[PDB]
Amino acid sequence: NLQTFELPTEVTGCAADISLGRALIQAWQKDGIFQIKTDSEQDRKTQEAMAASKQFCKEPLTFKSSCVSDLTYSGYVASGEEVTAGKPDFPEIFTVCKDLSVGDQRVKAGWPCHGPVPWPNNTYQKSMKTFMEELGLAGERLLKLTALGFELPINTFTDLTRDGWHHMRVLRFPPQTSTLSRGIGAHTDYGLLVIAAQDDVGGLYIRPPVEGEKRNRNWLPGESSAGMFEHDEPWTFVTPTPGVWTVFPGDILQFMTGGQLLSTPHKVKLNTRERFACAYFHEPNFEASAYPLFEPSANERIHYGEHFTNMFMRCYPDRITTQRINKENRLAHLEDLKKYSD
Ligand SMILES: [Cl-]
Ligand SMILES: [Mn+2]
Repeated sequence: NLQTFELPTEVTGCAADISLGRALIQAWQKDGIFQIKTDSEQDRKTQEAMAASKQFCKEPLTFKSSCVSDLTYSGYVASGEEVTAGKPDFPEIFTVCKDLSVGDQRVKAGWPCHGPVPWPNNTYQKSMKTFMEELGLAGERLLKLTALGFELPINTFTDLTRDGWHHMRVLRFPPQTSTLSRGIGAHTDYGLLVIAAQDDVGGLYIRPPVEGEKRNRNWLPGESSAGMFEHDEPWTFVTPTPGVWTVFPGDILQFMTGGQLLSTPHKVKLNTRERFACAYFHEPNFEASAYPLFEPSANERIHYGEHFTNMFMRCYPDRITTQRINKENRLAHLEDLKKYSD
């Protein structure tokens, strides 16, 4: 049922690229999502990442819980810590943010959220880094095609995503263990572009655009999308399919396009067995600001580093990362980094 596209290796701006980008936009506007074909290498790397994830999740909780940092939000999140619309969600998560050594100038300077990933081991590290390198190449192709499909300069989005704050959430959902099967409630993702991969089990549902339906701007206080539409059709089951990733827009793409793209609502149902998946965020630079593309007189901006830092401080208010931001007043660095820019 979902539409599938094959991306060119290089996006150059030829008229065929523009046609493809238009078709990607149309698929998002119709279905909220599409598939992209993976080649043998992309597929191999995806499967290796899922295998590493499964092995890590079998480690004892005492070890998993030690994979945390007070410099970066990368690392482990136990089941039941994340909350959607007031209700705790079920997956355990390993988050991979930009892996910066303590010698990096941003880590030395104490920028919030910047530091080395607390990897469980080097084998897991290599599997996830190799996968994320491929995901990033796809993210850049997608963003060039999306700019072209809107008749924008080809580098409109990729100028923002140079050294972007790309990150991945590596998920394990438990089997169902009672009448409850809400693995994650309905929500929209805070990022720019989401590339999702899953194993063969099944559980992701997405909501297409619906004519006449009011959608909230989830980047605004007071317009949370959490829980909305959860018990009303339409919800499309994202059938596990060999040889594809799926792609949907996040909140920052909804903001930049003024709602011509909508951030795709989605939710996860627990299956009768455990399920592994990955959600990759292809993001602006920490220092970049998103802006409305089609409303030149609009003053509103989303500063990405501020957006991310505030999101994760709210997600994980007692994590040692959040404690150190507060103890050392690391949010002051964000204020400073804006000072002499246009
Ligand atoms: Cl998922
Ligand atoms: Mn999500």
